[PDB]
Amino acid sequence: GYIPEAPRDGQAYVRKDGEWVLLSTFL
Amino acid sequence: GYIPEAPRDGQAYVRKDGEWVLLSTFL
Amino acid sequence: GYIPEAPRDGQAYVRKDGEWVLLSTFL
Repeated sequence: GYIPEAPRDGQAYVRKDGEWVLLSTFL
Repeated sequence: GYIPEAPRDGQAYVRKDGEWVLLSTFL
Repeated sequence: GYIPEAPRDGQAYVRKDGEWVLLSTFL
């Protein structure tokens, strides 16, 4: 399987539950 | 040249060495 | 609408702005 691209808002995302979550949420 | 989808267990993954690595492992 | 694969040099990347950023940059 392959994931879909993450938003381009200059924010970092992590790949969780098929979605892009802000890395900062893990910070 | 895209990456494959990460697990959907509610965990966050980072993209390293062609694999999904638990973000929490980096925290 | 998927993202392209990150480097396979054992470094973890975060998805931000259509690019792979090192997770350690967030650590």
